[PDB]
Amino acid sequence: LYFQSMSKQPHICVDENQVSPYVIVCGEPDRVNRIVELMDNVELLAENREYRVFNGVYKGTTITICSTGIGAPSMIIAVEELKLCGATHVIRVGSAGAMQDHIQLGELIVAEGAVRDEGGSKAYISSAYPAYASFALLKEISHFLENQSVKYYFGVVRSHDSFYTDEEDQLCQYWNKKGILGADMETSALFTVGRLRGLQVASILNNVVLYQEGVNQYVNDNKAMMNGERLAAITALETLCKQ
Amino acid sequence: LYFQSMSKQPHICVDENQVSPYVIVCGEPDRVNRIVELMDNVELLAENREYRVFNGVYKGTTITICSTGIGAPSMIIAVEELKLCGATHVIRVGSAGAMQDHIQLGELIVAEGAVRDEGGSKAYISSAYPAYASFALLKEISHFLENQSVKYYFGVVRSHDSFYTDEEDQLCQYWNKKGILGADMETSALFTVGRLRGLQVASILNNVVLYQEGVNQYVNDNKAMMNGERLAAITALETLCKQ
Amino acid sequence: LYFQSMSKQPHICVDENQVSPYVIVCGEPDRVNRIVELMDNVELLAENREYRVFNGVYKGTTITICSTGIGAPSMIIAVEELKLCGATHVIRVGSAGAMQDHIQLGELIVAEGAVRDEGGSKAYISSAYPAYASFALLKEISHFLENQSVKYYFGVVRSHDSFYTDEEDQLCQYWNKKGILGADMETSALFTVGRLRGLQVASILNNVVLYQEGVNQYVNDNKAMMNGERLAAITALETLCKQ
Amino acid sequence: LYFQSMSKQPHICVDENQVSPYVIVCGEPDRVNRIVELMDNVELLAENREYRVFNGVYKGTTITICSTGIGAPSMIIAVEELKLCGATHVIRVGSAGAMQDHIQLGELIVAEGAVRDEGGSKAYISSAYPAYASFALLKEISHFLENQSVKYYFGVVRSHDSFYTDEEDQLCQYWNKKGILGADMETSALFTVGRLRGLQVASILNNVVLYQEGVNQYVNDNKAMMNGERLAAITALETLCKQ
Amino acid sequence: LYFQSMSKQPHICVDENQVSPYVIVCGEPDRVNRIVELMDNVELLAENREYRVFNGVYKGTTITICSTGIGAPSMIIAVEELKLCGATHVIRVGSAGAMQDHIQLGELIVAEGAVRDEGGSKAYISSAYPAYASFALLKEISHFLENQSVKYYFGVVRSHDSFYTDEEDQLCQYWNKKGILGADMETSALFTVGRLRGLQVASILNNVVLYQEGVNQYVNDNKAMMNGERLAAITALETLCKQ
Amino acid sequence: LYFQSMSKQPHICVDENQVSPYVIVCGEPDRVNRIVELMDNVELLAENREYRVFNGVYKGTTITICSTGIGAPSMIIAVEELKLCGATHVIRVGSAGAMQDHIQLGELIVAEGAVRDEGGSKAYISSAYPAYASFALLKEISHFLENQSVKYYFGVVRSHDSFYTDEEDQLCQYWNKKGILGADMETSALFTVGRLRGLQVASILNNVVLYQEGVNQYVNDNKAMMNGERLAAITALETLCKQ
Repeated sequence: LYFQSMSKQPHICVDENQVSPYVIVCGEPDRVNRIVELMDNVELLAENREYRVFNGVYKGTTITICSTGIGAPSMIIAVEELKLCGATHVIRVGSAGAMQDHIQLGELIVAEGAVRDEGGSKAYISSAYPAYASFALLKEISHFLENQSVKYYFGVVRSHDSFYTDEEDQLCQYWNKKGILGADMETSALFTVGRLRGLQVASILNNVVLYQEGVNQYVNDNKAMMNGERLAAITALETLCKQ
Repeated sequence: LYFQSMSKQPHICVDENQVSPYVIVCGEPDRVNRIVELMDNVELLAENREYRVFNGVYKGTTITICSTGIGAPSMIIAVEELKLCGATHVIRVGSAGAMQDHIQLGELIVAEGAVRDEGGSKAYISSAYPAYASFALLKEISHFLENQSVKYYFGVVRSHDSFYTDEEDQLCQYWNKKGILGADMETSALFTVGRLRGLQVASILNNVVLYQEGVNQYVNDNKAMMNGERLAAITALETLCKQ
Repeated sequence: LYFQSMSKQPHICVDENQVSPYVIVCGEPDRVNRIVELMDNVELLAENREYRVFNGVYKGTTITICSTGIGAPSMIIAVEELKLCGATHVIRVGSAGAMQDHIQLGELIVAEGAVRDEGGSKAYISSAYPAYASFALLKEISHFLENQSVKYYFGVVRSHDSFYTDEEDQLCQYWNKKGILGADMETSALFTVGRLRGLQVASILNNVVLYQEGVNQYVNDNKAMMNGERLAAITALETLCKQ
Repeated sequence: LYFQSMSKQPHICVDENQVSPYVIVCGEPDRVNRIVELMDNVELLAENREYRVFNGVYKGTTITICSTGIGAPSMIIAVEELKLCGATHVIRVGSAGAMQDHIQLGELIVAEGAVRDEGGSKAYISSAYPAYASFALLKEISHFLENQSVKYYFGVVRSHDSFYTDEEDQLCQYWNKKGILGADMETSALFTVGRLRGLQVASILNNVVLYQEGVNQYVNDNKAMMNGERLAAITALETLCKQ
Repeated sequence: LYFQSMSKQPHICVDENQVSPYVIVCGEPDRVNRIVELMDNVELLAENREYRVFNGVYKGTTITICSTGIGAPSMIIAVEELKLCGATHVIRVGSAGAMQDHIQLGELIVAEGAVRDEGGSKAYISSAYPAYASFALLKEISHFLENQSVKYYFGVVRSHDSFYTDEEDQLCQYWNKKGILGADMETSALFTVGRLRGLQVASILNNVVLYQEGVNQYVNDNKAMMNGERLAAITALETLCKQ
Repeated sequence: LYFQSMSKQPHICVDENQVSPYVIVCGEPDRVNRIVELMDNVELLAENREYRVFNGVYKGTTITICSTGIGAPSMIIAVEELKLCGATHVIRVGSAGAMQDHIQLGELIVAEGAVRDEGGSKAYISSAYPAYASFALLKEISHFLENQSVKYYFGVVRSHDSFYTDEEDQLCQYWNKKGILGADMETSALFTVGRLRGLQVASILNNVVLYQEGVNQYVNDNKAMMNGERLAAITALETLCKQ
């Protein structure tokens, strides 16, 4: 009771004996339950606010799975606390909204780089500092993905703090013209804070919004999106067990 | 199944038939369950990611209680979607870390104004725009609080995107000297986006960190903090039922 | 002669024996003469540059009236020097240009908050810090105003350093859409610097420009505006004598 | 009465039939009375708020003298309105505080350039735009000054919106190290807005603060300062009558 | 004579018939002559200002070598004009100053990412946009380098516009603590403008300054540095001929 | 060999025994050869990268001529190193693109002031600091130019880091409306860094682009431009020998 407040990180609610060097983070608590379905020797470590923490084993390697909620600030709390617990490699398995015409639902966007349009990373360091993915992880992500059939795209994503501003339309058109693939709310924060803490980082994003329908298509779309999520998770697991 | 995706807001997962004009938001999903204990005719509306949504009745008035997770971006999603569902008055019942010496655990900070050191509100509008609380709500909050015994403080809070930066110490000292009462991660975003959407807004914050111990004191502190949380919730309910 | 330069503040030209804790500031030197007409036991304290300083008594309470000229920088000099002389409560009685269609000439705008689009306050502190009015003063201003007939509006004003830029039209339309009530040049500076110096602050503004005529209407308009000015002054006096 | 509001600029309260192409502006209304003592055929044109407006003749040339109060915003109003009335050449005759050790009271600083640390000019244009004095006026100012005995300095001044911030000491040391001669509140605004309106501009500043005493020295200092003011005025008059 | 001004890019002075899709850029004109020593079928294309342009063949592949002078602005001219001439892959072979203790002279820094502390890239796009190297090129650079003996480092470099500011020491210490490997003046500009133009980009930098000596050591150091330069060039040639 | 690295500045490759107090800088190395044609007792001092350094004598005065390449960063290196070698007066003889309709090719623009839209000067000091030309040099430039026939214009130039951005058209129209005469890439950097180092500075620019043709006109235009360049050089030489 008391010794736990002493031993555990105050948000993710785990300690250095529990956290693997290899971590997958996602926004959605329920996705953690879906990811661990792919793993053996699964155990619940912690449940606190938006942070749901499990361990499991994938091809002989223990990997921690941690939800972080929506947005850079809640991501950053998890990154900092995971690092304190001995994390060394962290892969975001997340969602994005497409910023280009021909990216379909359930296709994958692999963020090589991210536009830092969120305030979280800016609290740490000048926006001029690059948010980019680790080569060692990109190498293994690319090697896995080229050997299967679902389309995927390597490039730049934009991370931001709101898609509900009145200038959303103008932002979308501007960033589409700059060649951005998709947008999320968390990737640039992981890349900036993660790298500053000496972490290897990457982000694999399931596309869940077309850049721009009946019940049937709706069901088809949901299945495509679940398939993309499963592919993203598997890619991250295959990558992390090879480190 | 399909008609719900059509009818419901995509994150808070409720609609205009469900949401009251009077809303309490908090960060912690489990706090929603604790708040509804104070109300009659309670019903669960939605559970999705960090968003836990309930209705209840307090002295004859239906009030919606909604969790929003940690951070401006997840707060802003809830504010926008609640507004779309017909919200008119929104009170944050939250936590803060004290920025002055003599504010004890479980004492209350009522944010009249907030420093916009989070990126969420800045996506909407120049930082020069003021984040401040509505007079009509402050009037009722003050009237309720002056008539009881737990100490409380009206003034400025700072809202930010991370307390884990290496400059945290320097920030704390600078803001203490400027007379800031406490810090959270959400208040300025509610005040800025809320006001721009025509909402009446206020924020009542339980102090959960001293500016600067045995098992006994630890238990005493936890009880003080639970008491503050209950006081903050009651103050918000008493305020909203009087509108 | 010499001992005065020693004793008196270098711009407002008064000292701590002369200044009341309760102060009204306005831009126009001649308005000070008009305000003191409402008071008993009136005396001229100082006249220097744009700073005209008088004391008077209103319902038993000594109140200092001080002109400050146009603009944040000259306002800030007065605020700093008044504070040095023992001011604790300061109310701006000023003019504004309406930023919404149905605010008439001589109607009042009570600034709850102000957009800090002037450089004066920015010399002191990040623009993220809120410029807002003190609750204790707003309470008394509201109580007085609701009990009379001239229309008045509580909300946000914009304070700026020039209405003569070539982008004035675009500014007006943008700020009208954001719901700003009116604009002046001084309010945000009083609220920011004032609050940082521990002052209670508020601002009551006579509307002197329509958002958008014969000699008769011109005379009618001037009388409406003089009436608004008298109402603003009386509201400030009634508020300050009740502290 | 009515036709005047129609004909006159709304602050300086004069029109194009009254204003000379050649204008001296100063901050202090009473200095206008002191300047016109040096001129023939003197007439009062207008008195409104901090704006005191006179015409006079110096060696055959009509020159308008206009006070503007303290600060960029009130300066800018005067500059804009004077321009509307047909001003083409404008010289500030003002005061400064020395930013270097060996500049004495009543010695002159001629601003070739100004640091734009005031918000007024920034409302018009990016701070990157240069605030500098017109060569044609500097030529005549230099020619006059080299032929007399009071020391004077050509260089950079800093214009700002407050000397009362808590960082004043640090600003002073930083700007002294950069070689700035003195500081005022108005010069950069005149140079920026003036030049953008196609005006020839210059600024001659009497030093009234040492960078860093008995009644006798105090009297001596006041006389030195009055002498500097008279020299600055004469230099501006001699310059303007030669255009 | 005339038809050339018509056909050739105005600075690099070549056209689309001359430029290969595969390009090496360096700052120093004389380094181009040193690089082509490693190639067959060498020809001078153009010499204009700091731009020295040659073609050559390396293992069957035509590669253009182009000098760009010092600094982002001259780099950007070359990048834009090369792109206009059909460039698709561009590798900087350059120099850097080490920002960490144990990087020796003539060891290599491979920039995965760059801090955009130069104004050139900022003319194009918000500093939040990432400057990072292309995965396809990093893969081949890494594969080549791991198979030889000279030490090399993958990571972040800082690109800036001056190492002669008075704050240079403070910059060095700050950026060393953030884990930056070295600094140059050009890399972030190539990565930002290059990527926005759809180019594959990378940067291989010879270390020519220790973070912190006799004639003998001086000679040894020069030879180490020439060796590093040759290694960087060969790595770029080996990478480009494999595309 | 070794003692030179010890004695010489590391880029311009000369020392304090070689550099005159009076310096002309230009961007183009080959222009240095063209300038020295106008001088007696000419000697090559150094050739390194874009820096070509010569001395010569003009009417009895030794003057150093130094090329600096394109862009603020390479200019700034030269300015810093020249200053270290005892430079006191520096005149840029350069090229500009006209920003107004009736400035012809080979006519001269004399920069009184410069817009600091380049990052080099911003590394040293806030953009608010003015970039302007020295009066003593402008006086002599004006005196020389008024006594000949080629048209010339005194005013503001804009210095920037790229004319190849997609917003170039919008920049041109905006700056034309603000009254800017022409644009280059170097002038504001010389004026800012130069003045901060205590240098007298000026910039004389040959117009080489119309704001907005046969072989004949092309030849005529080239000759006009060569004539302007010769006039600019002569004006700088005549100015410097008179110091």
